[PDB]
Amino acid sequence: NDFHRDTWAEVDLDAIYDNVENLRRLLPDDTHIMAVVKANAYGHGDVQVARTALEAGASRLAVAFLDEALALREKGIEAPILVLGASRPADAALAAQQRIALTVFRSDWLEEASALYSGPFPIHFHLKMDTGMGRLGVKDEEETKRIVALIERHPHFVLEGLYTHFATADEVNTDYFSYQYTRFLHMLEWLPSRPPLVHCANSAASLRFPDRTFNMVRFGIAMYGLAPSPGIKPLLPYPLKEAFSLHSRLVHVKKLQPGEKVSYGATYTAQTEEWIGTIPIGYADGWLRRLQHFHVLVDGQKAPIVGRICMDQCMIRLPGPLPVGTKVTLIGRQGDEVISIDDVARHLETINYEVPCTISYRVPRIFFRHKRIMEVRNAIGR
Amino acid sequence: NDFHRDTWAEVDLDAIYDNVENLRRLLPDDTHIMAVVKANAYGHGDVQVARTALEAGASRLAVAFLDEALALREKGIEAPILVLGASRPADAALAAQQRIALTVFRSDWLEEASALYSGPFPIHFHLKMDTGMGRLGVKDEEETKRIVALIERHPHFVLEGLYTHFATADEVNTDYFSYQYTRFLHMLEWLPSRPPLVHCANSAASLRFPDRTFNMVRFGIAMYGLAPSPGIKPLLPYPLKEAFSLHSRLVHVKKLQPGEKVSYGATYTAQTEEWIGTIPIGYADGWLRRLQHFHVLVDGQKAPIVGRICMDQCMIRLPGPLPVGTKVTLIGRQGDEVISIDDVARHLETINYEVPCTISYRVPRIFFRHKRIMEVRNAI
Ligand SMILES: Cc1ncc(COP(=O)(O)O)c(CNC2CONC2=O)c1O
Ligand SMILES: Cc1ncc(COP(=O)(O)O)c(CNC2CONC2=O)c1O
Repeated sequence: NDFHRDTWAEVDLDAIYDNVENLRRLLPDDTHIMAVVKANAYGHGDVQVARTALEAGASRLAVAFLDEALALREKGIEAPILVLGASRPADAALAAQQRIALTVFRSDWLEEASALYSGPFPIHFHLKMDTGMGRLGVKDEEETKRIVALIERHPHFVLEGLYTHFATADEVNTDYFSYQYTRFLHMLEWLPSRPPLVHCANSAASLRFPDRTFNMVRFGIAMYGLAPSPGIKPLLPYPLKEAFSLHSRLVHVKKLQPGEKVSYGATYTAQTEEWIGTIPIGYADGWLRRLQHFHVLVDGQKAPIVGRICMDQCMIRLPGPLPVGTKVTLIGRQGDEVISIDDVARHLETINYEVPCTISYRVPRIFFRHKRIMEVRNAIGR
Repeated sequence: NDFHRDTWAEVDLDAIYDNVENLRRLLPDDTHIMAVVKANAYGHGDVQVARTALEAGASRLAVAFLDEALALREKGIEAPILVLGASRPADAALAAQQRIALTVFRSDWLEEASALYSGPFPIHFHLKMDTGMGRLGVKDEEETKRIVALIERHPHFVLEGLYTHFATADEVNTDYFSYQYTRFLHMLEWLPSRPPLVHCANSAASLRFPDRTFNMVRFGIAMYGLAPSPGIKPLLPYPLKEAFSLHSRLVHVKKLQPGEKVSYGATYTAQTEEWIGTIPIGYADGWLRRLQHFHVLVDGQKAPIVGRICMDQCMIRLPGPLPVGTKVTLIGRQGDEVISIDDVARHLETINYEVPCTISYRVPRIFFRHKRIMEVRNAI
């Protein structure tokens, strides 16, 4: 595959192998790893991360909605997929044919699905319990038993799992974590029998309490080498290896004289004789406007973004006359200097999760494995 | 195509047609309209919008970089396409074979392209002049002459046009605008012969000063029905129709009791007996975390997003117990109420331009033309 703009993101798949393998070492050999690759593997490339994770020790995959699971099947993944979120009952059939397990949290959904499906393939369900997150999930004993019955009655419906999700697993103070864990324990007793897969843990829960995970963990953010929160970094068992880096190249260089304005709304004004560089990356690439007072790396050095950010390009003050074609690093290392997703996140006033996800389809992903390029994936490619 | 999650964007091509045909009316017969369709047509759909604009009166298209243009060509667009940004000298042969015009602003670029490309297709260049924007463009006299000379001298290189871009055309205060306009008029004299296409205007200068736009207007944001700035709204010649809306549906509804927490970090506490709904849209869909205190529309009413926004889901405080499947409009109209892109931008502390652009590949676009559903585009 190929690309024709000098702006690309690199994803280091060796880092992803290490982060997942270290977890397979840490967890009890009877506890499986469900790798979660929702949102195009948190902006990193769904099938590439999925293949790598399954190599390091993962056995299942998790996604947010049905289209994401089907897209993984089209690209040849044959591992089990759990759709963590909601789906349409009319689609139960397609999920069953493609061997995608579904999350269920309401009986009216199952009432509606028994009526539209009658084999031959089984649909594996994972009942979702709301123990304190307030998002999806059952919250009552009458409703938990109803779902279980409706599932028991249809011959093709199977309860493969049961889970919950924590709202504050990434907080140093485990008070709400404890209420939720204890609540899941009391909620599990409302089921006639324990299904084979009981899971609760995300990355913050499984890296902190490996012994409290039951038999399957749903490992997300830590797979990509990003800490669940800057509150648990010291509490982490093994070092995490960041996989994502973003880069560009200078396409225009010029010296300004004192008094000349730069970019929209002509915000910036040069005060001495300065060299301004232009890079082909802007807000439609996910390098949002709020980053206008941030900096990028050019030739091992920090250089500020100057003026407002444009849709496809932005300007930066250079140390002096640098050549056109000089690599600029937006996220990554250049020498002794480094800009991490947490740094971008801080400036954007968000969590690290939101950063790779916003780097758009427009920006190509180059995959590295065994310190060499494995494939290029340009979404608007030929 | 089709999609399997109840979150979708709707693009109204009729709005997009009217915004273009009205400028086609307001501009001279001589003057072309170049529809700017970069960034997947500002998040509205590249082919769908390109096609609609050409039907409405546009004769040319513009894109940001080479991959966006090759993508239009692969989808059947055979109308002219200018790449407004930069490209590699080594890709001038590809641009040529696919009939894509390129922006030029540096002499060393040409020198390099001249070594690498010998023919047989011609390559049409548009000389960019920097008159005050500081982004791309030639600034000095002898750099202009050197470009003209390197173009004149090569058998397959043609200078089809030249242009500039205004930094403050959306600004009420036209003082930097008139400095740029004057600088341009002056730089045009460093050229022996004035080329066939001279263009300077973005949407704002083309709707504000249609006569002082020469023979080609680049038309962007306003095509999508969005004003260039809040300051320019009551100075525009016709009403713009808004093309983009975003919808979702309730997938869970629950009554929460007081002292009960909602979402990450448990930062929302239920104070009364509240009905809470979950919708399948979140920050990976471009509905950013910062929209946490914002109002969406459910059943004709504003309803707040309560608790933190998740990757793929978020929660809202419902007026009462509504059925699962109820349509929630995040951008758009629900009876009596409207949320515009300008509203979303206000809360995210940005400009409208940024909004449809971040609504991600994950969100299908349903297109309407002639008041009927034309097409569904689902990226994954
Ligand atoms: C049910 C479920 N389990 C596991 C994960 C992944 O856990 P980590 O990526 O923290 O290791 C997610 C991601 N859900 C997200 C991610 O961000 N916001 C959300 O609601 C999820 O929804
Ligand atoms: C050269 C050029 N012409 C026309 C347009 C579109 O004009 P409007 O969208 O204002 O009607 C742009 C968008 N350039 C942008 C947009 O945002 N940041 C940029 O650098 C452009 O770069």
